[PDB]
Amino acid sequence: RVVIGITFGNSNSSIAHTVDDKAEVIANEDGDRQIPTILSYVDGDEYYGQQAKNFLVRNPKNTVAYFRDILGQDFKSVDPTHNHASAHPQEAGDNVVFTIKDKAEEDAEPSTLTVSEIATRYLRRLVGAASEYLGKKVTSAVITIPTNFTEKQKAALIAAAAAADLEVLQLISEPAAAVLAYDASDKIIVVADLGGSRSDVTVLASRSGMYTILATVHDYEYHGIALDKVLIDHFSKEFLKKNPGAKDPRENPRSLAKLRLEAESTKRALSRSTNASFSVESLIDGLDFASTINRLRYETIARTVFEGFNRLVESAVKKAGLDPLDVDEVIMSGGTSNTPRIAANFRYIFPESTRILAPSTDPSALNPSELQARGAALQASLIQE
Ligand SMILES: Nc1ncnc2c1ncn2[C@@H]1O[C@H](COP(=O)(O)OP(=O)(O)OP(=O)(O)O)[C@@H](O)[C@H]1O
Ligand SMILES: [Mg+2]
Repeated sequence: RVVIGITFGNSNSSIAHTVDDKAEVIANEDGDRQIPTILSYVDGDEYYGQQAKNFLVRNPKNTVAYFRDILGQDFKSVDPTHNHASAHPQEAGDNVVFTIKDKAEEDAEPSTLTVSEIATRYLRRLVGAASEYLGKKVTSAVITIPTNFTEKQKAALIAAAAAADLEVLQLISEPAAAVLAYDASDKIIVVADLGGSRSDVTVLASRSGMYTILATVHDYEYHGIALDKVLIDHFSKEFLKKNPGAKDPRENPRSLAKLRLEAESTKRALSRSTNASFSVESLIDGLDFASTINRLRYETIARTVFEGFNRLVESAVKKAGLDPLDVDEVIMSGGTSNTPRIAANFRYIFPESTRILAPSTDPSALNPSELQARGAALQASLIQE
């Protein structure tokens, strides 16, 4: 057996392994450690990750994205909101499917593929990137999953992995994996996992080395995509003000795809510095756009989303029958937990006895985006030994 840990999310995925008792996240051949969970086909060639993400603009119909949560779902339960700008999920008997041109033709018929096949194809590429870094064929993984994954979805993921010739050793929860990454002593823990298409808040008790979940809140409205949108509307209004009579770039799918990508970029820049640029060439009707926004201004226009996150955490603690005083640690997980302001907002909500594990409010904090993959990798090694 050659084992790795895998986090497999609606927006990004990550791979990790353990060296000398320590987990390290593996960069793929694009140099990414946060690998977009997207598949795309151009001229019969298969792309995944960032190259696939980039094809959202010019090749949306043959790009499958935001499919993690669709795996194992009954078709009636599928919300295709986030697939609107890419391949649309379809009902085909008992399965949910995507119809995409994955053949070289040029007049070849489009393939109708199940989400399960999409996941298999993606996992193959994801594990392939692990194998290439290691020089050995990866055989087995621990994979992280949401706490609301149904039995059908758990089974579907296991089967999709098998079809990718990957042995699943264990499925552990996304929040559990984040706790593990921190090295894990009795305490009450809140994992605030703020992601792209979703946020999940989990309250866990640590009891004699064992974790039990006391309560969870799942939210599909307050997340990084909502933040992206704040920036998109902010700059679209600037563009329109600066270009009287020009068409609204949000109402043109191509212009909107370009705005999504740049806004995300700008957002992430503002997590590491206090000023950031936003620019798109040929945004719409041949017009270029360039502007800037500082962290203070961003936090102002994003405040309503930021307060959504507060109430999710508050809902969760109360759901567990607890009070903020009862919490010993808040672990900030997920890509959106990289946002400096959010750390500050939580540090305000919890008493000084509560600890806030985020890069800016704790000396021992880890990178929020690596927590899950690291935890998976650590669990895979514990199993191997
Ligand atoms: N440095 C950063 N600052 C702010 N946001 C970031 C940063 N890095 C990543 N993000 C955001 O995190 C979100 C995705 O989080 P994560 O990588 O945990 O995704 P995921 O768990 O695969 O997503 P999903 O919630 O769709 O399952 C995106 O909206 C992305 O723009
Ligand atoms: Mg996630």
